[PDB]
Amino acid sequence: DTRFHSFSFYELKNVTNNFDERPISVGGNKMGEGGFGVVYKGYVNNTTVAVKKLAADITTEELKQQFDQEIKVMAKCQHENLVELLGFSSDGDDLCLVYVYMPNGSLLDRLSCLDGTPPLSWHMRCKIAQGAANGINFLHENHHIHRDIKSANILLDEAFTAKISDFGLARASVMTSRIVGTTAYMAPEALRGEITPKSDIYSFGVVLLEIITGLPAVDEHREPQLLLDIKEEIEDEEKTIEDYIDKKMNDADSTSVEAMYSVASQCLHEKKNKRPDIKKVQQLLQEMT
Amino acid sequence: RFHSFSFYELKNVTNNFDERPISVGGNKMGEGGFGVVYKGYVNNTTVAVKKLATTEELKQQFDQEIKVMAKCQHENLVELLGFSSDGDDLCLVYVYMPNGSLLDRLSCLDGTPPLSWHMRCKIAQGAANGINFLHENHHIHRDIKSANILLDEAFTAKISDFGLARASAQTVMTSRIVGTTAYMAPEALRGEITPKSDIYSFGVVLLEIITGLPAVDEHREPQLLLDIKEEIEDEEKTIEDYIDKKMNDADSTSVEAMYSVASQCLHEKKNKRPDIKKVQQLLQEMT
Amino acid sequence: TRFHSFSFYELKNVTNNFDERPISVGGNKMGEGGFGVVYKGYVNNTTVAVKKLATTEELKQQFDQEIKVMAKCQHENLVELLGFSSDGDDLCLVYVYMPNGSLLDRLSCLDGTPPLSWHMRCKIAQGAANGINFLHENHHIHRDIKSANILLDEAFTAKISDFGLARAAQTVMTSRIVGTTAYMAPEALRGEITPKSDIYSFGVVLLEIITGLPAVDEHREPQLLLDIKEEIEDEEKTIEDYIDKKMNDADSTSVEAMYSVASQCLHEKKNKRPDIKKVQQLLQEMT
Amino acid sequence: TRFHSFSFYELKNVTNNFDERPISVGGNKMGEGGFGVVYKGYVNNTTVAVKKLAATTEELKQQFDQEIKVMAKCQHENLVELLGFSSDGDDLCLVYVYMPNGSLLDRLSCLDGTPPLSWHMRCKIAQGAANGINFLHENHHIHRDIKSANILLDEAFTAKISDFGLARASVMTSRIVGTTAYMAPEALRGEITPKSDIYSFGVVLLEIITGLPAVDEHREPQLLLDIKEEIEDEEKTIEDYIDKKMNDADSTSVEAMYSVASQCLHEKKNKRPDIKKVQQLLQEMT
Ligand SMILES: CC(C)(O)[C@H](F)CNC(=O)c1cnc(Nc2ccc3ncsc3c2)cc1NC1CC1
Ligand SMILES: CC(C)(O)[C@H](F)CNC(=O)c1cnc(Nc2ccc3ncsc3c2)cc1NC1CC1
Ligand SMILES: CC(C)(O)[C@H](F)CNC(=O)c1cnc(Nc2ccc3ncsc3c2)cc1NC1CC1
Ligand SMILES: CC(C)(O)[C@H](F)CNC(=O)c1cnc(Nc2ccc3ncsc3c2)cc1NC1CC1
Repeated sequence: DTRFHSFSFYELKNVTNNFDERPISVGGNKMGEGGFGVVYKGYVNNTTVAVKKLAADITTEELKQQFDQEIKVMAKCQHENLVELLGFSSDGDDLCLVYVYMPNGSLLDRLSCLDGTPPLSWHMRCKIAQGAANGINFLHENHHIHRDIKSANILLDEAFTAKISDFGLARASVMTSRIVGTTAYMAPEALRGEITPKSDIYSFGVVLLEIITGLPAVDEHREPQLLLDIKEEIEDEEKTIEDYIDKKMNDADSTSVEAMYSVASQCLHEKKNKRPDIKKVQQLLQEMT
Repeated sequence: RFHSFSFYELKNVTNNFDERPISVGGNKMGEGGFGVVYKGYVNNTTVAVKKLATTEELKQQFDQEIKVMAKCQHENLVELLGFSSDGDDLCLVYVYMPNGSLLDRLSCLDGTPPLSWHMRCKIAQGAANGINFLHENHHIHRDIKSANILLDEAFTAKISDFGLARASAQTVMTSRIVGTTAYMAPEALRGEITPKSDIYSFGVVLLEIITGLPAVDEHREPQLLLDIKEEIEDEEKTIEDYIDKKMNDADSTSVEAMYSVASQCLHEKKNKRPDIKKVQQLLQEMT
Repeated sequence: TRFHSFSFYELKNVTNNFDERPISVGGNKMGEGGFGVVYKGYVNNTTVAVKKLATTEELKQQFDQEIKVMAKCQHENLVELLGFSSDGDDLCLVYVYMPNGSLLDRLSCLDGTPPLSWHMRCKIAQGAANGINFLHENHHIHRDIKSANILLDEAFTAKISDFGLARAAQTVMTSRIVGTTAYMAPEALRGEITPKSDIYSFGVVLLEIITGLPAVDEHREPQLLLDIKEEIEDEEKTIEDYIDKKMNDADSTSVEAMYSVASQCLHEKKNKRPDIKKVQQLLQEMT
Repeated sequence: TRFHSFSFYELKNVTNNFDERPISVGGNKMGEGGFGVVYKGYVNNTTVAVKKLAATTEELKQQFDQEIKVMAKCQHENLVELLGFSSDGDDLCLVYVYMPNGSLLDRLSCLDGTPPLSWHMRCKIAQGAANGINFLHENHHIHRDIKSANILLDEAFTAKISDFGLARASVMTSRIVGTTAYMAPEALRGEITPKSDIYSFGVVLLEIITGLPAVDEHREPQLLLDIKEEIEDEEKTIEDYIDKKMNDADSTSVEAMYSVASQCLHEKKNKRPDIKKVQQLLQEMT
């Protein structure tokens, strides 16, 4: 149970060029953002870092609870397929969290080639899935449910080692009055209010589909708007997985693409008890390669 | 002017026209409605063989491609090396373009890295100079689109496909309406033939370059890239909202100067459109 | 007697009959020393490391010493013994599989692993220090501290390994001199047995961590990493000139605080060296 | 070909007044040679590399004019691109596109903690560097400074030949130039020939195979060229020198690459293969 560096908000304002909203590509500090905050590049003592400045559709005590949950899970869980918390800032109404800098950002941005990054090869997306399943396994082994498994939450280091991130919504492995997560990846029972490690498997199934097709889980200007719909089109023989494979690759083979699609379709069983456990998903991805 | 090849030579150099994609291990590199392009090797030289597939209409396009290629030679126009006319198998042999088409490079087909804003400007400028030479030599392309803008070893834009080219320099009509709907000018869709229609098709190409989106996508809202121009005109969206996210060097000043050229080109009214010398001047002023 | 008793034929099955091919080449061999070869194995869903040991009564004494020390000492920075196999002349030891192998191989990026960062190196060093402390607190002298013997788990937690040479601490002598020359204290090369020698070997490990260079390299000038300490002491070089270039997060303040600990550990005169609790305090003050 | 004419005061702004701190720390310095220091910069939203030339003054001016003249003629995907330059006063600057993966030298050594290149990537890099040198020899130019530090790598690890200040139109010289560790025997005594470039590329193939730089002061032997002699005299094999920092290397294509390198490193300049033959062999290897 690790202790983290306690930073003062002014130090984090200095290291992030006063939280420059300009993108890092242009010359600024902003690298990404979610509903709970904005991620900035920083330099703490020759160490390149990522500072997540938390900001408000949630309450102030709710955002504080997520900040305390992120810190509590980080203290417990340490793995190579889990991102590392370096420190934090809690002075005043400015909650900041400091992480190691991921040279390749998120799987979402790498699948979409954001900022002009080269398209991931099939072989690389295969290792990224294996890493993220090894990560999701350590969490489940240590009795934790992520509650927000998505490609934006899977980060890639210098070697492209998948490190799953965002533990503000994590639960100790029931129902809830505040339904949270990203609709495009959430399990049917999770959309109701159920909390179960089976929902994490479902969200990962949508992630395997994103990896295969290069398409994000939800696209407003796309037909169909949900990547899950494409699974129904394949099941009803209306389309095949070969028709959806990302054209931005040249090393994808049918045998391994259909083995990965098999894992994804098992993960996307609408009935929670029909889905495989994270150890079975991890076994299938290792057997695929 | 061009090497006369026999059909048997091209069947050997293209592995008997292997339909498998070059990425898999075959020869097929691309294809249109008039034929399929195959990779070939003619004595250590990599070449591209287009095997054409009305009968007399396809023969007229083969003769037009050769006739325009003999006349027009420019740095931004692709080079014809030879041809094969023996039998009912029409083949055309061109230099191998190491970077394929602008369409495939904007979509990163086969995993190629995304083009940067800087290269996208060089490509637009080159394609404008290429259209300019054609219009100067009294020719109307009639099929300007990103699939027809090829990229060499240095990413030099080289206009291709002159089977549909016409001799300019007023406005005439036709019974056989040809081209690609997603890029075609309103008057071209009606049957008019004018170099002004080429300017319109190039406006759609500048939009493809800015957004990374193909002119038509069945599974997209809106299905036509032209529709996005209307959304911007009616203040419903901006060009900044459509700029290709797969590039890190694009800036507002040059993206709005390129969008200005595209908006001028995309005039539904042909005589309001700029001439290719004015489009060429504007793209040069942008950089 | 607190570990799982395995039969030699179970371990033959779990290690693909002790496949000598490297794991990178599709086999089971992961590493090896002078006392045996380490193989990857699977005991159900748990990945394990089986060390197949290869004087006969001397090798048996090391097998019994490893098991006896492991039974007594249990710490987070000490590697865990799962089981063993003593049936016949085949002595096997089973441990938890360290996903990141040894500190030696990670500093050299063996098999293409990404270079360790200064932040990871700092935790590794503190962990190795915390591990040695538990051993010295429980009155044990490792006698073989080196980077090959510092293993790294799924989180890069340093786990000290190889206790076959461990002794039950005061200054005694031996007629059988054991250890690795490149790390051994002057008195330990002479036959002395003292926990002060372990501090010296750890000083060489701190130098390996700082520079990325192994303690001895035949094809290097100087062949001994210890020589580099003399060059720094005589102002002929600085520690900044030796810092591993395969890191981007190394800072002078911490690198000189770690070098200070290493310099204190590398005293030729054993009684001038700090105790493991003082080394542990200094590495805990560095960060 | 015309490049953008920058003023020295303009490039000073884009490079944070030529910050000597390394980019890893938070500064602008990315690398440096004997003829100048490379700085990261931003020209609009374009990330650039500004090479500020520094010491022979008329010799340094001749190299600046030679770099620009060759860049004007030669444009290829495996050749680095000149964006602009600054010649006002005694401060010659050259502006290029920013290479996200720096140089082949720094990637083979994992400078700044980059992951080791895999055998598959090392192969594509060798092929790219062969095609780039092929375009140069096709356009009648001799690089005269082929080395891994001068082979740059973009976002996709596309290799690009850089540094054309020493380039010649395809004789002897009174000013002998280049890097000793890669230079052909004839090049060390003034001869100027495109076969010397093939020799320097042979040393580059050896760097790619072993992960070792051509010259290391703190290494035995200090010259990578010596290791070729040890292999020729059966004293060592290429398997004994293959970079341990890769897990995807196989003996068959590693000995095929060593064959190309051994052919390039010939005693007799006329016995070495032409760049089209080297390019053919590197394509047959994969
Ligand atoms: C390719 C490119 C632009 O160089 C690279 F992507 C830049 N690096 C990053 O974008 C990028 C770098 N480091 C990150 N670190 C990090 C680690 C853990 C964590 N947990 C919660 S927030 C968070 C952030 C995230 C990044 N991107 C994420 C999208 C925000
Ligand atoms: C990136 C990659 C795969 O190496 C490269 F893209 C392969 N090259 C090509 O695809 C590709 C290569 N050469 C081409 N040459 C060419 C030149 C003129 C011409 N006029 C009419 S057809 C035609 C074809 C076209 C290519 N692609 C176009 C689709 C046909
Ligand atoms: C990076 C990569 C290839 O995943 C990693 F290197 C694999 N891990 C291992 O090789 C590796 C994995 N587990 C080990 N476990 C272990 C635990 C205790 C112990 N006590 C005496 S021997 C011994 C071995 C050692 C490893 N390597 C050591 C060299 C033998
Ligand atoms: C991996 C890391 C640190 O991100 C990357 F390496 C940073 N980029 C660069 O270092 C780096 C980036 N761009 C470069 N561009 C470039 C292009 C052509 C050219 N012709 C003469 S000098 C010169 C420089 C060189 C770089 N590095 C070379 C050592 C100077």
